[PDB]
Amino acid sequence: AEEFPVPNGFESAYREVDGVKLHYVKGGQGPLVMLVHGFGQTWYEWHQLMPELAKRFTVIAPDLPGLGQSEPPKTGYSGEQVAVYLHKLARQFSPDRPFDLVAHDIGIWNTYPMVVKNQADIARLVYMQAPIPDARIYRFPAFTAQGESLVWHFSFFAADDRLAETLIAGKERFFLEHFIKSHASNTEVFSERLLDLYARSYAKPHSLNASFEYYRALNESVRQNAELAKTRLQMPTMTLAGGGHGGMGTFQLEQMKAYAEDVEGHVLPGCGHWLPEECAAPMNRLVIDFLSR
Amino acid sequence: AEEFPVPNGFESAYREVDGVKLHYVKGGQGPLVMLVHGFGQTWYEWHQLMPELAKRFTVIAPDLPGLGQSEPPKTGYSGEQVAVYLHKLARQFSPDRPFDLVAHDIGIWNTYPMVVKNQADIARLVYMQAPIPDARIYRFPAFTAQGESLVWHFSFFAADDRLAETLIAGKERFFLEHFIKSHASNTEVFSERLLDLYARSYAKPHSLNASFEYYRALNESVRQNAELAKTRLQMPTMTLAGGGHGGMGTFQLEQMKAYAEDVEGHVLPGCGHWLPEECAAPMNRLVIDFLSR
Ligand SMILES: *[C@@H](CO)CCCCCC
Ligand SMILES: *[C@@H](CO)CCCCCC
Repeated sequence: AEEFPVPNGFESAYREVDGVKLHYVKGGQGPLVMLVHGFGQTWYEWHQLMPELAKRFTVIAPDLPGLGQSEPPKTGYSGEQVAVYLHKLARQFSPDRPFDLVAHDIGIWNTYPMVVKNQADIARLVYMQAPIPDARIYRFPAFTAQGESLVWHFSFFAADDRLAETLIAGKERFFLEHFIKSHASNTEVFSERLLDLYARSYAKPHSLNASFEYYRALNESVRQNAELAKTRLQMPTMTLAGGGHGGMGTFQLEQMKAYAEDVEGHVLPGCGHWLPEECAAPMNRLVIDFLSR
Repeated sequence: AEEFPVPNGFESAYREVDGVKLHYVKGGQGPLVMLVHGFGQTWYEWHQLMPELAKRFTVIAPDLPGLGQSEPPKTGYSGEQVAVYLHKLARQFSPDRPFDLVAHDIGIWNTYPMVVKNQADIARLVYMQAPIPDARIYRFPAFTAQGESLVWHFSFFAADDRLAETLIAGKERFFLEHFIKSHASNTEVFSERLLDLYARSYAKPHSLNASFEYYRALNESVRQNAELAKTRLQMPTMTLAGGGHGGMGTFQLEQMKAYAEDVEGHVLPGCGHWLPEECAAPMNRLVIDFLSR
């Protein structure tokens, strides 16, 4: 079965990687581009970008381990462990050529280690709307003069005794609508129909638990990246961030400059966290232009 | 009936203040000391200190509006609004003499405006384990290298859509036990019987909602206090804080130095947030000595 509608001309398929069955959607022809979603969503967040990219590229959009239709990881949920799965998957389809990478939210966490460790395999890189795990995340405020902060969910999802799963189970549709809309500027794009689709996917018990395990490994990922970041990224990079409610603002580019030699950044006004949905036309344009250079 | 056992020589009673029926427990003879509890708790957190204070003082311990057995406020939940109820309650019993005040956690938020605006009515002040609402609270971290932070609950409780009430309902005992123990050093002082009593009290639907309305009014309290704090406190003040896991550490006294001219502070090693329960005997001694000078 398919949790989300596959775009015309794409195929939904599975690939076993180190004992873990990963789900992905694939289409197009040409050089490979891999698009990696973040928390609360699946490959489907890319569904409007994929048909345009597939006119010039082979496009693959996997579900992160444990999320969507992908099995949970067998090693662990830290960035370095999950990146092995995604690197091996990409290299199944591009064993002889570098590929491009686009990543959003915790897709950044789950790709940065494989990018920095296999720089010859990455031709171009686009990161949007999340910090790379490092000590900077310990400086975000718990509470702001406007109200709730952007990243208090880090502590909620990381808390022990399965606090988040115990409270959210049975209320997944309510919680996801609140979480998505509270991080959005253009809230109107999140129709009840679309919210139903995303909520049914992450309400699967192992997907709800997998969602929070990424955050429970966040401190480990910070410790891993403290070693890995001793080597800067050499390939062309682009960051995107929302400028509106829920957006990372100038932080996205300012952090990336410590990681990358060659980086350009954009802040999209009137857009929050969910750039592919809130600001599809300018985001799609920026990504397609950058990868087509 | 009574939500909590009343100590011998004390009475459980009610007074109407500005149309709001407030519950309190009262005992002893002599000058008045009012004890103001915080989140997750009721007057009962003072039940070990009260019989000792009652040997030299009249002791009153109210339930905050909307919590325990007290009615919700009819004005609002900001500190300046709640402080009116507590000030008028204390003046019913000590109209002709200044009274002492001891407050814990959000009891601080709900008493500081009354103290700074009615300094002649306050003889001595003890504050423990929470910031006065001001801009300093915007510097607390959302997440730490050890896991969840101390005050991410500020954003969780202040979120709209009744987020906290909706996620916690049906799981009130579970959530309160996790909250108490995650801010404690000494968890064994919380028997199943005591947790059951506190969980049953704040699980009342209007008390569960009242608990979080104090946080939804927190930024309004910060703005109110920005004007109030132009007047420094002049009465003898003491701060107490835990030095262990869950404790405020040195922050409590360092903040109070900006508000008060005559302040002494203590940090209790081995103690977390719940000083009257985790560290009853030394906390009791320090309060009694300070008030008895
Ligand atoms: C995905 C990472 O947790 C959600 C990030 C929230 C956006 C904050 C700017
Ligand atoms: C009462 C105020 O929200 C609980 C505060 C605990 C913060 C210090 C650990």
